[PDB]
Amino acid sequence: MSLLSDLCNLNLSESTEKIIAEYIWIGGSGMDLRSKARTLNAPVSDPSKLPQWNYDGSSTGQAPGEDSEVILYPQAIYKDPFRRGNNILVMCDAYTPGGEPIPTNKRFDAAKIFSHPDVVAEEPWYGIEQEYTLLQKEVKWPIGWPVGGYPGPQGPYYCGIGADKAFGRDIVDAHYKACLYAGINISGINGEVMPGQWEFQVGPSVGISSGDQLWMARYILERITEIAGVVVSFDPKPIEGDWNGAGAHTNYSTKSMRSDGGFEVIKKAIEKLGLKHREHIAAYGEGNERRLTGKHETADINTFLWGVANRGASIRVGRDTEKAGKGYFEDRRPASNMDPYIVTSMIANTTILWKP
Amino acid sequence: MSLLSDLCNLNLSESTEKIIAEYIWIGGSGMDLRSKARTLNAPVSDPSKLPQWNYDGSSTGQAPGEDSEVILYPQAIYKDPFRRGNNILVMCDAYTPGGEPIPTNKRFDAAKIFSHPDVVAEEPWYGIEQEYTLLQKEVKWPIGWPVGGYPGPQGPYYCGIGADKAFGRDIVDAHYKACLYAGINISGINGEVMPGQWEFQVGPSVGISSGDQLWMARYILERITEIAGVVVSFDPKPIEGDWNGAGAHTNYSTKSMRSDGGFEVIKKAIEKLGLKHREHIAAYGEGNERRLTGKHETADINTFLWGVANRGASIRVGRDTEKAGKGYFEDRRPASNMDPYIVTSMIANTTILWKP
Amino acid sequence: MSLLSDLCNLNLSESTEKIIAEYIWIGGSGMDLRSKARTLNAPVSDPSKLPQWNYDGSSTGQAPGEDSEVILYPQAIYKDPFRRGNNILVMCDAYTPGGEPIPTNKRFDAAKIFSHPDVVAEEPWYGIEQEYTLLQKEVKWPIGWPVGGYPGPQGPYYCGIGADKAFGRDIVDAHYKACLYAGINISGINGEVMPGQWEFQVGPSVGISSGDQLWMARYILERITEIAGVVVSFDPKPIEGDWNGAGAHTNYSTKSMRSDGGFEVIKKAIEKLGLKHREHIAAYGEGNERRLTGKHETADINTFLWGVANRGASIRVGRDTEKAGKGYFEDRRPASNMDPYIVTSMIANTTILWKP
Amino acid sequence: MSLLSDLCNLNLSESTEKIIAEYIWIGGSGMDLRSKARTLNAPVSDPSKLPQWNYDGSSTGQAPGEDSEVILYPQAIYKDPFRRGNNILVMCDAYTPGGEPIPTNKRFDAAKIFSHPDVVAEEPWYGIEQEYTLLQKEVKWPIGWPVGGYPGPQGPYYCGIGADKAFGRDIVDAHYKACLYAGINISGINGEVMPGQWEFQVGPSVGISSGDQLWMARYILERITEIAGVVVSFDPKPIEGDWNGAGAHTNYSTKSMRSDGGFEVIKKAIEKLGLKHREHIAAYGEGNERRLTGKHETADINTFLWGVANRGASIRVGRDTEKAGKGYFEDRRPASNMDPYIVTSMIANTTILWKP
Amino acid sequence: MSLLSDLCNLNLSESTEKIIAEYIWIGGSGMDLRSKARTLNAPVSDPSKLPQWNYDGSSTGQAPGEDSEVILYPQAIYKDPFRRGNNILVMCDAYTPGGEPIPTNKRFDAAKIFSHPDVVAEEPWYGIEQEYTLLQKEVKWPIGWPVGGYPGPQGPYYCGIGADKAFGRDIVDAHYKACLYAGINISGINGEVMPGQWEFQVGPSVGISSGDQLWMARYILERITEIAGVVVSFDPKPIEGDWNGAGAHTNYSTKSMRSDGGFEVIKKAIEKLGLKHREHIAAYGEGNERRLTGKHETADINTFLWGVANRGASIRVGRDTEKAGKGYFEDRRPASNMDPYIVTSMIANTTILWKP
Repeated sequence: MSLLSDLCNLNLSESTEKIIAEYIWIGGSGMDLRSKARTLNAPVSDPSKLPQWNYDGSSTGQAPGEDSEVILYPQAIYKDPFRRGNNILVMCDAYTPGGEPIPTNKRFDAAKIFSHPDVVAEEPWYGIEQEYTLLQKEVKWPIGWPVGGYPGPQGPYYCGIGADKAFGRDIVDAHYKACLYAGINISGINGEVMPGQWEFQVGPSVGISSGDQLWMARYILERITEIAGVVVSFDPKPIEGDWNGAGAHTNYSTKSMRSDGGFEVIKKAIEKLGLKHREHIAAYGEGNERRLTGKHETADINTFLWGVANRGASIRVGRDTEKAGKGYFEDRRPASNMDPYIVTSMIANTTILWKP
Repeated sequence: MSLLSDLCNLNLSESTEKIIAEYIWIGGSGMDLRSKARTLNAPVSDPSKLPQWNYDGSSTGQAPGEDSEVILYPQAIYKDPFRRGNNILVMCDAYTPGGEPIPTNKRFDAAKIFSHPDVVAEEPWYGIEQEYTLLQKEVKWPIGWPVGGYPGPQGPYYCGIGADKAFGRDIVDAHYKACLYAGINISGINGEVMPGQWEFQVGPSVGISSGDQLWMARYILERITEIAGVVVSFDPKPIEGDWNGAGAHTNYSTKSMRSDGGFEVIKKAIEKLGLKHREHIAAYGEGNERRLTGKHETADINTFLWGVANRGASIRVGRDTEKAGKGYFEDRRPASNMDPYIVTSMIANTTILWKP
Repeated sequence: MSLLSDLCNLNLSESTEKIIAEYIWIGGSGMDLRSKARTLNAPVSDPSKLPQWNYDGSSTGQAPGEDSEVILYPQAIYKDPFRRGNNILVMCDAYTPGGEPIPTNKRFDAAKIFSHPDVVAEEPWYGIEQEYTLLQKEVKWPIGWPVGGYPGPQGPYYCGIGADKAFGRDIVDAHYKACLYAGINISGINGEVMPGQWEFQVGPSVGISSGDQLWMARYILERITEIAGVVVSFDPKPIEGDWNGAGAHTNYSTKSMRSDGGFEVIKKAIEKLGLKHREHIAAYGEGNERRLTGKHETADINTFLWGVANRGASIRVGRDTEKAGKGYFEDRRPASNMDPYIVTSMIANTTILWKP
Repeated sequence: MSLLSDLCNLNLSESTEKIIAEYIWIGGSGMDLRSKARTLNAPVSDPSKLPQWNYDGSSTGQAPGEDSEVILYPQAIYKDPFRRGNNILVMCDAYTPGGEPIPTNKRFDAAKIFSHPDVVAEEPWYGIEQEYTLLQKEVKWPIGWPVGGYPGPQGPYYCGIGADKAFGRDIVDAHYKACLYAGINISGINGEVMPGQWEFQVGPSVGISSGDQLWMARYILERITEIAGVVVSFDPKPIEGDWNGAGAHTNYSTKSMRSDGGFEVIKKAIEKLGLKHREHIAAYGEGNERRLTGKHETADINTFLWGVANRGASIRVGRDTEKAGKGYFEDRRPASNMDPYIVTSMIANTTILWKP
Repeated sequence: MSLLSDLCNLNLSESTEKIIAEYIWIGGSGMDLRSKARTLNAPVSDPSKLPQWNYDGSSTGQAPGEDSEVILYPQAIYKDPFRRGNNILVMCDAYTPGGEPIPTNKRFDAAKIFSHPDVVAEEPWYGIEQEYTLLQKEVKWPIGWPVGGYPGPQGPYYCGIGADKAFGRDIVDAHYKACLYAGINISGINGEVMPGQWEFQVGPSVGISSGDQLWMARYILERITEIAGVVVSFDPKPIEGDWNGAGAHTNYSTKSMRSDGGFEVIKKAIEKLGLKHREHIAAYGEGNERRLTGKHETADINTFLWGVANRGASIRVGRDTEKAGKGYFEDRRPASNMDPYIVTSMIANTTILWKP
């Protein structure tokens, strides 16, 4: 189209020297994201030089009814894909005046854990595999499904090509381009054994940058999906039928594990993480009850078991690590609406800081 | 349109230096193709430097067993038409951990038979004439045909121009441009006697590059018709009533045939191929019995006829070849869903290595 | 639409040196045109340095059922408007193995008669005024025309501007641009009395080349209207009723007539044309029985007339020719589906060779 | 619908005794019909008492320039299916002012022929089998034909049954019941091989009654299909190609042919009919040339063939009729757009008055 | 609408005592029917009193080339549900001119078998159940069937109620009432597991009457669904996949089995049926092998299984029947496209005449 499309893609440095910095903060329910733009004066490149901002804490649902002002802090800056130029995107944190973070921040303790000398001397690496569903505008069925109906049986959809196999690859391709342009270290994408569903894998990020990049990628996906004209649901089981349930896996790797002869280290880490499976399964995301039932390459909710090749194992280890004696292992417990901060912090703490 | 079309065509070489590389492997049923992308780090030009992957063996219906990982070996690299820049497309063949090919690979034997000193001394040339149908998204009739109805009788459609003659020349022209840009040695296109059917002829490739290029061209066509929202079927008889049945032909040549007085060579090779007619029929296509019936310039399923201008002959030789004493002969047996690897290997073996 | 529009418009000179030469030959019924593309290795500029193709002579209906191969010879090369670059369009004439022109060739005798020393010493000039109707895709009424209805009385449409007067000036303007770009020596366009109808004038093309010019212009028009989405019919009476009938006229000129004392020469030529009239009126086109009736500025089938100003005269002379000699005369006998080769050949032959 | 039906079927006899009479006369073309109604004070039963009434002949193209008045002579009385009650349908003949028939009357001569003492003393019987095609309102395709296409080949369409096999049998049933009600001798109905073409047999009414009843049945049919919203065309070849046409089988038999052993009289009658085949065909109606070629169980216009059980013969005699030695025979040559008056009158003239 | 239906339900007997005879005969395929109508002069009740009539067998594809005439023999008189009054539907058998039956008759042999003194002295009754699917008119999916998809898994569809559970039950109910009215012994109806599939039990009629009534019920059903704009296919497996198909259960019981100690007699009859089951399967109908694979409550083609409460056996005997020691048994092996004449006559033959 050409209506309103000339003004949106208008060069910024031609006239003035002003950029705009959209502000992103975690919403009230813990999963929704909110954003509101604000002009700047000079193109900034240091996240510590940005000015703090605020929003109404009683409209979203993060503050009581006596004092709604919620001070925000800027954390990271990423290049704006939807308006290019020198515009930036920032990730912010919700705090109350007086320096106390809101109960629904989840990044204060994450940064506290990851500022420890041990973790900064170990620098763990995390790779997250996110799975999301694309739903229609109104009916709220996945796109491509007939209204009140279902497509053919699953199996000829995984990494499919052509029509009737991939529904809406434009959104995912645009997402890939935008995250490669912004600065997020994305790795690759593929289909999933459910039609409409997809998946993108975030690369080996260090520290809390994993959570930062995952959140920014979720924001980019939501904006691109809004541009297209559909909605995205991150819940673990979008459809209650007999289809794949969305989830997430977390690659784990520290310096000692991938240095030399790390098989014993990964093994001991498996027992360490299995010791406290209770709180870990309780703190990986609401809605995991309908995902982990015993079907569709999933384990059971109240059991812990690990293997080397079985796809039903809650935690598995790549056979390449066994070949070489060093590598990683896959944590297949987290659901598709998890908070990367808490999961990453719990894994790092239970692995490197806990002394039984 | 401008809905996300600006983001898809974004030059990634201006900001970053990384490229992406889609992976293509032969599916489970033998005809389906699957793809999933990844991000490399440097623009590669040697196929031997690429890293290997795997995929879910129990999702494509070729699971070796408990260990579902299916290692993939990159073979050839082609420039990406749908993303331009330094993006590439690669062709991969399936394998199992342990160095053995998957049962539905059919490329291991082809490579091991085309690495023979004799065949590399003779360097056969193959020209493949693939013909496909374009059929609608929903009712599965060919595009242009009325729903539950038929257009005028065949005859005014062959190489037709204008509306009511060519149904979707845009898609085929885009395919031709993309194949010429990628690196495939495509020769030309033309219509066939049916509304919707078409044809593209692949040029004189050498060795297993014939199968590589044919498979990559099929992938490119399928992606393009996915962009256009149309499904493509390669089966020999898309419509069973009266119309022309799709198939394929295989030009063949070696050094002796096109250099010396090779009329005797080509004729004796024709009897050689006629001696092994049984498994050659059995190994050209699933569903070929609906094509070869005795009508529409097709041979029968129980005879082997070769001549000079017999339109129904299973094999014919070029008249310029006979007049000049050197050239090629045309194999009209293969169907439209063939595997180029097996047909190429069988022809080469039966004509240069197999002896009475 | 931005779908598939990026791939179609690509600059192949950026990556390779290959071009695309599309072959055009006169079909079986005499009026249909057929095409199929190929890939030349290097750009060419001499029409005598091209390879010869063939096609299935039994599919079109132009060759017998024994040896369907139909050798084609390239004649002229024109720049491709629909893909630009170094791509070319070639005009080809059919034949049979053995060098014998097909019964429906009609260009062999044209070239033979125009290679005569007298003709090449006289260099006749022909200007052709072709008029065509644009029909809808399905109903087969003209465009901008109610189904089962009529727009209104004629008179406000001739050279009309604005809506309700010109139905599809976009297609004709595109045709004008493409013909000026290709190499055709087109002169001008205008509307015609009945709505939907149009007219373009090919102007002063010397020698046999007039047939090539007009045929390539027809091909360009038909491809352009295929792109638009409507069909075009060249029959003399597209719609039966009280409406203007389509046709054609042929300007004629030779060195003697446009030299000093040319009025006597043109009068002698008109008398000669009147003397040999039966085969002329039987060879100008199939469909004159509905055009030449006696109405709408048209002569009668059973008469021959000449004049300077009468609109119903079968032939006439331009006024400036009468005033100041030189000039030409307009042959108003040919219909709208004529073969230019035979018409120009007989006109030149009757003018310069036959004696009473 | 709910309204415009209560007062369209309202009963008038309950209030008064005024009836409605529709006067029917043939237009100038000779293939369509005209009708207009006139109130009568009291109900009538015999056509003799109905007074004559005039109509404008200028618009019908049957009147001289000065005096444009035409007089009608009521002939037959039939009841009205669209008004019920005592309302009547009456057939009329156009007469010049002065006691002479209109040139396009075609019934005065028939009445003179049939009123001859020998003709009435022979009591002829006539049976006609007319066929028609139901076609749409705008696109002029037959009902059920996919627009811009053709349905399946000949097959389950000749007197077929079921959805997608027989189109619009409700109109045929409506005609059958209405013509049984009105007073028209209808024998039976059955579909035709072309999808959308039907047929109804008119009973063995005697003399001028056969023509009168057939004209009235055609009037009722075209009124019914006007009500339904479908145009009916009785042309012998509504659709040209590989589909059957429409004809009439005028079965002839007088008192002698069904009383004694007329097995040797039927052949004499056939020969008498065939003595003047040329003008006999010429007196049948336009469109006869495109149907009689030999295919679709038809005969040849320029040859006279007679047989026993061959559909290729112009005249055919049933096996039971020839076995019994008495009965009738089938006259297949008359066209479906004939004038029944002329056909029956001239057949009677040939049979009883004309001599070899 | 109100019009075009008032005169489709008129009282023809009000004016004249003419009745309408609907002649019915099987086409050449053996799975569809044909219809023809004619006016009789007086109402009849005895089928033998109805005169013979002929149809053109060339289009039917079951007539000799020289003599296309085919003679019909009325068999059974059933009252009309679409015209009411005294109008009748009659089932007819096609006879060649000469006495010998049509090759595709299947009724003369059945009549000879059933007219044998032993068969009529045993007075068998047959119970036949048939199942069918209600397909759409353009896309060949069932009714209520989400296009481009499938409905929920097999759930509340077997004789279910409510919207979105039972589709198009109005057609089935109208068929039930119409078959009760016409004179066909129909027992009951219920839904089927596949959404849109139904069935109706035909009551225990005698011998040839069972086949005649089944044919007439199929005729009436297809007429009704033609009125409703829905096509009906009695295929053994209309849709391939994880959905149930359609079959035919024949309930056979003669005097001996129904009386006294019939358990041993029915067991002996079952063994007699199983002795030569190969031609039994061969003489039921095409498409049986797709339906008979083992799943969806059926036996295997190559294996003969019998039992009492096992649905996997080709023969099932009710618990009450065996408890009482007398009754019938169910033959699940017939296909949904069977010929009732052949099945009934063959069952009677193998029961009473054919010996081991």
